[PDB]
Amino acid sequence: DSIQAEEWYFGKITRRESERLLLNAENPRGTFLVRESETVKGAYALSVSDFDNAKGLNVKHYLIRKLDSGGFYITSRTQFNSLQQLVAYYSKHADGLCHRLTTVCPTS
Repeated sequence: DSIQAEEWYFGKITRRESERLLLNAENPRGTFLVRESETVKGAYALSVSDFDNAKGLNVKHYLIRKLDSGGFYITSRTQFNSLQQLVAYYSKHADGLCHRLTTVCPTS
């Protein structure tokens, strides 16, 4: 219910720590977590593992903007009522991300 109950929500971890977790060679492409943004107060970040044609294993970080009127988005064109709904949506199809969300980042 609250975001804090979701196994993909890691809260106030650093971008560096998210990378350490996501760059595990065992994680399938599109392994992910959501964290608080370090750069934009009150925003979130969706951190996603990828295999880049030139850089190999890498992590992409997408800013999730938060509306004071309610709602969340990576793009203002595609808005959600919750982080849970955004996660569900990007889990179905990439729709602009590097890859669809496939696997909740194994803990640590």
